[PDB]
Amino acid sequence: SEKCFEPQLLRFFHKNEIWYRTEQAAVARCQCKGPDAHCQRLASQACRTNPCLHGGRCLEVEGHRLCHCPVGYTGPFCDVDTA
Repeated sequence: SEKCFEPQLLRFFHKNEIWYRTEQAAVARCQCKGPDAHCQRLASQACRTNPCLHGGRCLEVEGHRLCHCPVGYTGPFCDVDTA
């Protein structure tokens, strides 16, 4: 019943929970086994409009827009300062 830690989200997930993890290109969908996650890399597309701040790359999967943030920023839109 160990949980899985996702550093991109600073969040622990329970067994069977599912979340997205970004790379520069592209996105992966992860499910917690505990403590390890099993992830599947998905083909994503670029968002037409980019809501990501500070150089974030916007990746679209399930029509849903994710931001791959640069160092110094995090959050849904690279809007949370890490410093």
